[PDB]
Amino acid sequence: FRKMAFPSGKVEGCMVQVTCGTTTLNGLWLDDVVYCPRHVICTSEDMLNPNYEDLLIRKSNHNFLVQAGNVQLRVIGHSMQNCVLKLKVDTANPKTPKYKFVRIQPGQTFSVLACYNGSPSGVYQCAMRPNFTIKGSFLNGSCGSVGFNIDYDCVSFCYMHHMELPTGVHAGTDLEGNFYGPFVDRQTAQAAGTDTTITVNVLAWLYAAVINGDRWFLNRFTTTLNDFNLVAMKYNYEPLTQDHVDILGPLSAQTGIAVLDMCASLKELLQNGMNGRTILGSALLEDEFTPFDVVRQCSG
Amino acid sequence: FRKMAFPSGKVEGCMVQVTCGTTTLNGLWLDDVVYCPRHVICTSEDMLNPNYEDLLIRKSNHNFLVQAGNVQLRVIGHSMQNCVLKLKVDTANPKTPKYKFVRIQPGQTFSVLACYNGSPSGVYQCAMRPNFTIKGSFLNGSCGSVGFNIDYDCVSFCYMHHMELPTGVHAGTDLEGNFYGPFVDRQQAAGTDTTITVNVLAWLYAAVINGDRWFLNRFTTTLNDFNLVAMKYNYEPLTQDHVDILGPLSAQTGIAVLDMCASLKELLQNGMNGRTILGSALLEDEFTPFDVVRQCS
Ligand SMILES: *[C@@H](O)[C@H](C[C@@H]1CCNC1=O)NC(=O)[C@H](CC(C)C)NC(=O)OC[C@@H]1CCC(=O)N1Cc1ccccc1
Repeated sequence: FRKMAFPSGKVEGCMVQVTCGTTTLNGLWLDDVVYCPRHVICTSEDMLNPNYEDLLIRKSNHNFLVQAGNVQLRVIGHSMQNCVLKLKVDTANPKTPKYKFVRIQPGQTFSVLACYNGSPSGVYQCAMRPNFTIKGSFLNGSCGSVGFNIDYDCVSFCYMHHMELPTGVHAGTDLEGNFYGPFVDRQTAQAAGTDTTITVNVLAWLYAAVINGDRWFLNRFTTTLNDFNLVAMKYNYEPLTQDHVDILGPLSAQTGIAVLDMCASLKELLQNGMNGRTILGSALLEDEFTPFDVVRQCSG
Repeated sequence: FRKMAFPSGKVEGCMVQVTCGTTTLNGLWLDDVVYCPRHVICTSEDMLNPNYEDLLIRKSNHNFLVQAGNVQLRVIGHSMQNCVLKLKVDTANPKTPKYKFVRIQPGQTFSVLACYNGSPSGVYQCAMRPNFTIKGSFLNGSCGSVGFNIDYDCVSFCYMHHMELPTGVHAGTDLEGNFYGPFVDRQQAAGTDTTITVNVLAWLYAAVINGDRWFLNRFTTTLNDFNLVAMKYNYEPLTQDHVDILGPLSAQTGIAVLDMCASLKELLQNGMNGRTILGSALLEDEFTPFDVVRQCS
């Protein structure tokens, strides 16, 4: 069972390079607007306490170099929305997909297209952590890389990349420029709040392992929802809600394992460990597959 | 470290569907040729022990329905190369990238663009196991999905999907239609699998690059002595090509390949002794030397 990203071609056709001064990162070109992180306008010194409105009013359209492949796009206007800059260009992107901007919830997954100098480099699946970080793979120059889901022909953009934290996890914004989490686009070492494990996702994954013939971790027992949730919170697992239980129905039907029966299996794993065994290849309980993800991939 | 696929857009621009009767699978459209698994020409009854040569003689161009989306592509010629069908079409694919056809070695990784009815569903990284199988996520209708790597702007196609083995792993061919491994497109067991030594060594190099180097020792080994030990632990023997592709990581860390082999040999013989490497007690074997350099840089 495989962590699978959405096909990235519709997003690749939107990625451009944005340069201001000696800073280069990526931008997302939709119709005649390029979206990018606003910290592109900051210098070494600005970045410790950047007064962005004051820094932006001092910029001219020609201070922004936007390049799509070999071609330069002419910036004819700019504006700032929260932590994103919106560069109006004189050319429409003919590869603009059907799209929307969404703000995702913790526990939801999305695909990241990691880009450098406006060129796509890799694609992988991430989850919005309960503490609003993401465990990404982002190096210098990756800012402006985006995260997205696809439904039919519509790209739902949910993430734009801005920073890496001292622990090696990542933080960013939605496409309205609002950060996920308590982070700020200044050049400071920032810690996240305590992370927790996405319980509804671990349960989806356990069901996926059953669907794939792996059942060593099952047991004959059950648990109530509240008693499960007491043990969950003790182990820094998120509470499981009745909506989560409802969401897991399809995987429950399929396998004929009641949700609360799988909860009792997970409780045993938290208390007893895996004893060196592995599940779906992993020595660790995996929490970045949603129920939808498991079903979407057991469906086609 | 994450499994990271290559961006799939250049390959999405080449996917089509190929139907013969009611059997639809995926094909790859490059210039004026569509490549797909030859078993598209088989009914269920032929799938037992098909006579592909006979089946292909009974076929004509007008029996093949090739479609990009719902747009038919006219077939003007057909031929068989090993286990792939090549359909000449009357239109050169305007989205053809720079490409080549490569046959990869066990241990090498590649991106799979899983497709159904010519439409991409997902992309993910696979490693060719030493027993010439991959652990895919392939369902009915996935055949003809391809595996690839991208270098600069050149797509190297290395895999086309054909079948699922009893144990739930996957087998297929290169783009010249030669199966990886001893498999045939009929109605077979994968050889017992082994650990991909060259990738474990890449993973130890990765750990060193990140400052996790407790396992380095003061000794070395010959390649023969290491290979003989490794096989007792169900690890693949190293080839000269493996030594060579570890060269960049050896040079980045200053740790000779054979010195790293001696460190690995000690881990195998003594175990981890309760310690971890890059946070795990398990040694990862699905990241190549190129994967490591690509994520550390
Ligand atoms: C895109 O411009 C980059 C992307 C990051 C670079 C390395 N990996 C990334 O994901 N974004 C930035 O560099 C951020 C810019 C500010 C928001 C203005 N800054 C940033 O990511 O800082 C990262 C460094 C490295 C690790 C860390 O903890 N850190 C913060 C820091 C800052 C100052 C002193 C000490 C630590």
